[PDB]
Amino acid sequence: NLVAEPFAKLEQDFGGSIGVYAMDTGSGATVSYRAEERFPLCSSFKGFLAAAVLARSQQQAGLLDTPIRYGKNALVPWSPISEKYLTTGMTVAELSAAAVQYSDNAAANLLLKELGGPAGLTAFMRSIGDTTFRLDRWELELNSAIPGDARDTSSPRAVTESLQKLTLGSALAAPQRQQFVDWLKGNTTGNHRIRAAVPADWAVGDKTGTCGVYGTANDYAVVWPTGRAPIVLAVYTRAPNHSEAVIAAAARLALEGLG
Ligand SMILES: O=C(O)C[C@@H]1CC[C@H](NC(=O)Cc2cccs2)B(O)O1
Ligand SMILES: [Li+]
Ligand code: NA
Ligand code: NA
Repeated sequence: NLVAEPFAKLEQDFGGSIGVYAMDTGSGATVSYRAEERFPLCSSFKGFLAAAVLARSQQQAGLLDTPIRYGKNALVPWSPISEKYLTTGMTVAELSAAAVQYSDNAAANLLLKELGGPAGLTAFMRSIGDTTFRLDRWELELNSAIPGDARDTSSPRAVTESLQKLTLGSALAAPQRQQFVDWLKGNTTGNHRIRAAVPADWAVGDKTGTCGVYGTANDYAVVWPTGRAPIVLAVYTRAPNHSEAVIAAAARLALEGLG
């Protein structure tokens, strides 16, 4: 009751639903609020998309430097990086950086095609032990965030657990893990979310998502505090059936409550 209460109040003022899961990888302590409920992934799937690309780079030499030629037909709104390199194309690594750090939509669709679609990414997440994640559609359709629709959703706990496995754990080898960590560390889209909740001399890598309904948005992150083990956490919202401030505030409560 007591730990739930500040989250329940934040949710009440916000008007919709919030879900939080945070793990201290040193002590094993956790903070949980609606952590097993489903929320739309929105663009936050693009982080796991990059990790799946990296997994394939353990088995296919040269994958990351492979150029992908694409034309104008592959572009969709919010593709700031892939619209600039239309003449030269981009490599798999370049598309992955663009998808993680700018949430580039065309880059995300191109990488999904490479992995065999939403079904292929979902299969990768199953292979690391995530039985909750599901991606069903492409950009932009996956952003619809229809209340009660399980398509293109996961839970805060499953997101955090998979993020931990892929950045700190055993689901990727060190060179791939370090590349994923570096892409998350350089993200440009998260400066009002979990990053707004952390002390300044701590380091953060994160991936955001923002869906097609105001009030449906999210962020997950690995946080490296000074002098203690990393923290992994995820904060997701669903519009009532503003968002950035709520995500930051929930992240603050998590870091403050966490053992
Ligand atoms: O990383 C996110 O926080 C931003 C990212 C943008 C692409 C995807 N969103 C859409 O295309 C609609 C949009 C909302 C806000 C800007 S564009 B996504 O779900 O989220
Ligand atoms: Li600072
Ligand atoms: Na965890
Ligand atoms: Na790993």
